[PDB]
Amino acid sequence: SRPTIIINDLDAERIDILLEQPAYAGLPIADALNAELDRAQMCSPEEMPHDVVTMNSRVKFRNLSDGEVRVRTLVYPAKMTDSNTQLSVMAPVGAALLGLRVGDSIHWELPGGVATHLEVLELEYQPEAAGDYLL
Ligand SMILES: [Cl-]
Repeated sequence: SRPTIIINDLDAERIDILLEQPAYAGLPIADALNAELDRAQMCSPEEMPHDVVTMNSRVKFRNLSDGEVRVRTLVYPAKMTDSNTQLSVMAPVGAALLGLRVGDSIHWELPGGVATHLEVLELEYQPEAAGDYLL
């Protein structure tokens, strides 16, 4: 399991639609996100806690399997153009980071060969906190 996802109403809806795409049929991360969104804690973009990793946030995180640190911006697949700076929410690490708070760690093992162990070190940029309610 993983900690409950904290997400704003708009991204929750967009991801719900995203997961419906047949391109993601049978994918472990898609199935996992569907289940997690059903029990996610949602709120308006203005009510979003300032330390939560949200879509389009830039986050510094550590891989708990090897100690490696990286900075990546979490984006929707349509916007993923550079793997050295961006991370798809549909990729295991992106899905694992989504909804976590700075300071949280996650040890998410899913059947089908997917497992992520990460720690959120810093939230360099969060759209909600910057007023970019994207509305
Ligand atoms: Cl997957």
